[PDB]
Amino acid sequence: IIPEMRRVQQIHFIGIGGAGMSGIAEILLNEGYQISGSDIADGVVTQRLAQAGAKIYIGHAEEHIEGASVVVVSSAIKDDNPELVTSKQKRIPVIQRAQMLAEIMRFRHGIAVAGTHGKTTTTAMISMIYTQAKLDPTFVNGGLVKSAGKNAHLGASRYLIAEADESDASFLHLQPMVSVVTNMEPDHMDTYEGDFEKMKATYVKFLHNLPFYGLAVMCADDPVLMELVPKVGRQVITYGFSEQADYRIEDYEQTGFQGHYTVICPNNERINVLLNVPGKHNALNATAALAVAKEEGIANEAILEALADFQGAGRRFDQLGEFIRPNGKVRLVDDYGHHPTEVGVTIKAAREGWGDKRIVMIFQPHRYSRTRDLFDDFVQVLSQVDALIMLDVYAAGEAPIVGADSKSLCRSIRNLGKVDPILVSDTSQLGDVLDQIIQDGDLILAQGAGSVSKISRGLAESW
Ligand SMILES: CC(=O)N[C@H]1[C@@H](OP(=O)(O)OP(=O)(O)OC[C@H]2O[C@@H](n3ccc(=O)[nH]c3=O)[C@H](O)[C@@H]2O)O[C@H](CO)[C@@H](O)[C@@H]1O[C@H](C)C(=O)N[C@@H](C)C(=O)O
Ligand SMILES: Nc1ncnc2c1ncn2[C@@H]1O[C@H](COP(=O)(O)OP(=O)(O)NP(=O)(O)O)[C@@H](O)[C@H]1O
Ligand SMILES: [Mn+2]
Ligand SMILES: [Mn+2]
Repeated sequence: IIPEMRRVQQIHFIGIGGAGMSGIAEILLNEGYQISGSDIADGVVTQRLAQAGAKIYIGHAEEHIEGASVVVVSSAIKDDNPELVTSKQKRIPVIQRAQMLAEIMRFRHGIAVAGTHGKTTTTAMISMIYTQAKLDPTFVNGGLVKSAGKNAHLGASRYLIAEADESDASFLHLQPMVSVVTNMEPDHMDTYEGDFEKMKATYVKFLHNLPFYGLAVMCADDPVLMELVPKVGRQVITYGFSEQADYRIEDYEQTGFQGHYTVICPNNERINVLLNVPGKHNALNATAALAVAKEEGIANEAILEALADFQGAGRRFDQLGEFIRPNGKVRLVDDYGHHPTEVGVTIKAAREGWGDKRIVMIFQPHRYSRTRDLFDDFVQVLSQVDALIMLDVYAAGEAPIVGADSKSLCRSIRNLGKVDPILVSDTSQLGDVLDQIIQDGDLILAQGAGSVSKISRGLAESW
């Protein structure tokens, strides 16, 4: 094996239950490091880590860092966190989540997946292709890979597939061999001082982390990405529906919640793809995945097998089941989409699978900052469903911003006159409210990045 990180005996994670944090912790646990961590919440993730031998503390206290050789910190952690403050006082190395991810990547063949939307999905897809190819990859995904039942896996090969978060610009730590950029739209704009040009510059800097011989795989259908190509200074391979795409998608058809399409490769090789998840957005994600795999020299059959049986990522167009309600049989689908674009493509994918029956949405806005920044776009997109239940903003640690709450969204949606939303501030009433507005054959989308998935789970179990 590769020698242990020098003098690193115990790695302490502040926010260890995190989607990215937990996977990093699990990789290192399985490499033989002592793992400790704290989290304000105990759930399936922390329980799994504890059962595997991680020392897990619920709630934060300065004593929890005892023994730590290094402290890894989620960007969710406040500056005045007692563990964080004490670590700095005691001069224990304190590093970002992504810096520890970078260390996992350092001596590996890193395939980093960046972009505004679809990172978790694309990472899961590449992970499954490489697994299918018998390449035994390590992966660290920012979400549950359904065919793994977990977010991360330690393989014995040198491959690492990893999701690369731009939200705090922390992906600049990463030194990959191949970098995917799925798309670029304004999100997390506070980090970039509301300046989209600073986000662009940051992604260019990220791509400049590639070695001179490294590969950037970028969506041809994104005009921002295409504008940036001259700045990359590394080989760029593109994918998408665009006539100019190196890996070009043609003849896309969605049947039910499966996609069918052809991909045309740079050497004019034609590959007929069956994708086990719906929507053109997922065809894009899967073509990023196919492009990476083809450029790596992976055979078609492995790519196609993995895509045809792709079970998805948790919470990403995730079918929870069918339920017989007093007013009809309904389908409950959970989706992580939290940016207007994501909500949009999800609605469209649902429409192309359902057809005659209604799309009912339970939407929980994530962040006041995001609601403020993209208010008008949310109003437009949320008006495209047939029935809309609005939940209160999931604060995600943010103080309320005036005019950027669910009541304000409801008022503005109501003004458009396409749908009349019902605000459900008391989620214990959600079941009763739904049952009143449910019709036979409804597809219910539980939509958002916050506690909406927990709420939909509790709703599904009660049903
Ligand atoms: C804050 C941030 O940078 N989070 C990104 C990061 O995930 P990470 O593993 O650091 O944590 P996380 O999944 O956000 O969860 C934070 C964890 O810290 C815990 N927590 C939070 C505050 C605190 O004071 N103490 C504490 O212990 C929470 O209980 C939770 O278990 O890397 C992941 C992979 O790249 C990203 O998916 C993830 O986005 C989160 C999930 C997110 O909510 N993203 C969007 C929707 C957003 O914040 O707007
Ligand atoms: N290529 C895409 N373009 C636009 N929306 C997408 C795309 N792929 C997926 N989505 C939508 O975005 C949601 C989140 O997808 P996901 O793969 O988790 O993106 P992400 O980039 O990992 N998000 P995040 O880590 O929170 O910044 C999905 O549930 C879909 O609603
Ligand atoms: Mn993600
Ligand atoms: Mn994001």
